[PDB]
Amino acid sequence: GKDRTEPVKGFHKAMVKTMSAALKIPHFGYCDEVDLTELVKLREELKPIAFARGIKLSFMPFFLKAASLGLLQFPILNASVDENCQNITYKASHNIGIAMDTEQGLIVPNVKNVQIRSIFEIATELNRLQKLGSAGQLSTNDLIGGTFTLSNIGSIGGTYAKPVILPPEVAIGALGTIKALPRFNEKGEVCKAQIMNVSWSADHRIIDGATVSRFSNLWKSYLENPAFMLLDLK
Amino acid sequence: GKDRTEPVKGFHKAMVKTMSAALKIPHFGYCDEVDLTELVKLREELKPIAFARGIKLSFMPFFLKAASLGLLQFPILNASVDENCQNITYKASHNIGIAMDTEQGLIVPNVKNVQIRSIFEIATELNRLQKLGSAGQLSTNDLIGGTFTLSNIGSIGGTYAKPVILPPEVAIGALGTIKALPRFNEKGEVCKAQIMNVSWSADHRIIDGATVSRFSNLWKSYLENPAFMLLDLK
Amino acid sequence: GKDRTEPVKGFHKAMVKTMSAALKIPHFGYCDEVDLTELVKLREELKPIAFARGIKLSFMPFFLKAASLGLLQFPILNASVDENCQNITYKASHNIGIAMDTEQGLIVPNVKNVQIRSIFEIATELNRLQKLGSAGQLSTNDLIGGTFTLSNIGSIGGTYAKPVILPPEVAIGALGTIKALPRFNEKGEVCKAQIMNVSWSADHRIIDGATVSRFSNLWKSYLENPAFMLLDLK
Amino acid sequence: QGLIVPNVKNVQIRSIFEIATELNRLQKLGSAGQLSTNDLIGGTFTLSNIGSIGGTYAKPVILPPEVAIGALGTIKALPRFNEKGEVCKAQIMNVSWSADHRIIDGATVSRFSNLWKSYLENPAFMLLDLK
Ligand SMILES: CC(C)(COP(=O)(O)OP(=O)(O)OC[C@H]1O[C@@H](n2cnc3c(N)ncnc32)[C@H](O)[C@@H]1OP(=O)(O)O)[C@@H](O)C(=O)NCCC(=O)NCCSO
Ligand SMILES: [Cl-]
Ligand SMILES: [Cl-]
Ligand SMILES: [Cl-]
Ligand SMILES: [Cl-]
Repeated sequence: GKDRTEPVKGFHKAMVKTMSAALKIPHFGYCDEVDLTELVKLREELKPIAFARGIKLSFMPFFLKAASLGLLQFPILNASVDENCQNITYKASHNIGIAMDTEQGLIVPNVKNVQIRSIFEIATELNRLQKLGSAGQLSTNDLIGGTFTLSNIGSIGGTYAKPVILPPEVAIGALGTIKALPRFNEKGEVCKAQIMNVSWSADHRIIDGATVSRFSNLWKSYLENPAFMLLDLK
Repeated sequence: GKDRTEPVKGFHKAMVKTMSAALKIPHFGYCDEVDLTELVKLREELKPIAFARGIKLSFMPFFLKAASLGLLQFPILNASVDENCQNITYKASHNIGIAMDTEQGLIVPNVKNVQIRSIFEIATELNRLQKLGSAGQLSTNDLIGGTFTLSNIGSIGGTYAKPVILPPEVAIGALGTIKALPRFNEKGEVCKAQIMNVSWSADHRIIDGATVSRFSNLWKSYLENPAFMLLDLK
Repeated sequence: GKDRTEPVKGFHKAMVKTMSAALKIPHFGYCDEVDLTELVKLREELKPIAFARGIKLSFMPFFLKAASLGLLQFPILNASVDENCQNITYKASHNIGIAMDTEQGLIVPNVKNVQIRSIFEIATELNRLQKLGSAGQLSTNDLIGGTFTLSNIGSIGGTYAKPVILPPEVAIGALGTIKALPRFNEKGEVCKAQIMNVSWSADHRIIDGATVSRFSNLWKSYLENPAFMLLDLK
Repeated sequence: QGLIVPNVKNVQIRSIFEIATELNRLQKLGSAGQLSTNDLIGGTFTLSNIGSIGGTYAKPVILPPEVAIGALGTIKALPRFNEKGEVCKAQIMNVSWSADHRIIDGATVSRFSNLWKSYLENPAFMLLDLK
């Protein structure tokens, strides 16, 4: 009915600072679609094992394990850059951020050392972070040390996106809604395919188009063909 | 023929100033597709009535009314921030800008108080703004006071886009070309769907992903299910 | 399993500088899908004439010639602006850059004077630039004078992208992976269509949405209907 | 107690949803015998939903000093032709208007009924002008 001016205060002040700092990063965008038909089936077969263990298993633990496997081949995506992009710190831990918005705005807790965790341990840790997130009881150690982020915008809606990189990280992916679409198979028959879009932003001062693209193709081959993941897990 | 250097002058200076000011806004992109099969059919039913009343009825009056209804639920999308983004002004009037290009460049008049205007009054005012716009006759009061912008790039071409936010607004949507695509219905049969893409940009210092995504899903439910709009209009 | 700090040095310094200068450009993005079914067929028929002449003929020569044709109608897209964007230099030569990542190296050699070259001459020069490109032997003259850029990300992967404009240029296009998708023909029958995505970025200080979109529609008509190119070539 | 005719105030500035809200409120009070004076007075036009129980057509009695009343019959599925000429399931409802013919002529009641019916047969017609 009438205009109203309000302070930006509290835990809101941090998104202002974080996003302002991201203006120093020249964002390159690269996007793709990934055929999740096989993963959808896989997850349905694994759901009762996870539920029998008291864990909810979404698609995120798969996306995270695949990003970790890709980041081992393209370690420059799990790196940080200094004040005027003069030196690159290759970071060994894959502490991968889960962007969540609470009844308080943006919170980005991370799963620590994804590289040494099984898909099941990741699911476990995701459930612990969601439980604390929704309670507003995430601790400092859950929030610091992030090295890469994924934003599952599709748990709510969307296709493509242009996510903003979280300084001092150099990359972020946004995942869209998994949707059944008509797609051709090998024999050229119109089939039901479970398609998801992915939108990557990368700091183009240090990350070139080919690196993000090859990383993305690798992440994508692991999800399209989850058996590729098996080959090198211990 | 040979290189020719040339002053940017007169009205062309304003887009330079406007777009350069937009560099201060950390843009977040969120996109989606909307199924407009039912709206396309509905617009065909209404076309003859609007025509009898001397109005061209396009899709815009629908997009605008659905945007207004969505903004009632997500009022922070119809708001401004100050230089530092220290304070937010929630703006009560939905003065929704219509980006148009003329030979002197970018011109964004707005429809005042969309929230108390019907789809037919919105179409009338759009028609008035287009005529004036093309004749170079927009008033100062047609141009000032905008609180939110839509850009129908799809009147010319395109699917997705990354629109630039117009300070001091915090969000803008770009609408792509409505195109027929093969999509599944609930029976799981390949049907002819009229699909349109939407691309929202939002000032990420104060707007998080969930807000823009929930707003978008609401706008989109009103357009996919126009019955939804009827429930709360008077 | 330890972090490692490493200087950015050598030809890695140049991408930092270029991409940081690009932060001063307010990027507008505009995207589309192009139906390349006829072109895929056309290239297949020319491929054997190309081989006989000792030339590999990809899609890029077609993309390059159609861009040069559109740039003739929309010369503002082949222009540069100054520091504070007070003067436009319309550049006569179409020196179209081909963004390449080597092992080096974001490197962007260009095809000089595309406006006076046949598709086969463009393919010849592309082959030369690819040969020297992969040997790290591209010369200074191959690298300078660029006026517009295309980035074939789809040689590796992708659908849409957000490419970064290369100062002092005002536009860049990124081309996604050509992929067969079910699409309707005029009869409303589900056909196999070779679809490619294009993502344009343009300096919205001097380039409006209508210009990039009409240019894109023109480029796209030339590729969807390659007969249109025949009419006006000499 | 027999006949009770509360009314919804100023329908012209109310949404379908606010009208539903007021109907529920009036139904609830009506059935507790708790309708207020204000609920009961000021009526300008009346509808009687006979079809909540049964019926097709009816002859409703106008309520002085109003000039018109409509009675709504039971909605039911009847075989009807589409525009192709195929036999379709159609949900058919009858409406019966009574109007004071000293001042309301037949063209007025018919034209009003045709407009009322257009809005219900084609609901998007309501979308056009609601705010
Ligand atoms: C915290 C979290 C990432 C966790 O996501 P998650 O691990 O998928 O868990 P969830 O939300 O409980 O998922 C529940 C259901 O949604 C489904 N789902 C999740 N992501 C999906 C996607 N991209 N597409 C389709 N379905 C999805 C899951 O399959 C699950 O389905 P069932 O209940 O049928 O098994 C998510 O809830 C969230 O907050 N994401 C929002 C991202 C965001 O807000 N980013 C904005 C950008 S800037 O502020
Ligand atoms: Cl940028
Ligand atoms: Cl940004
Ligand atoms: Cl910008
Ligand atoms: Cl598609």
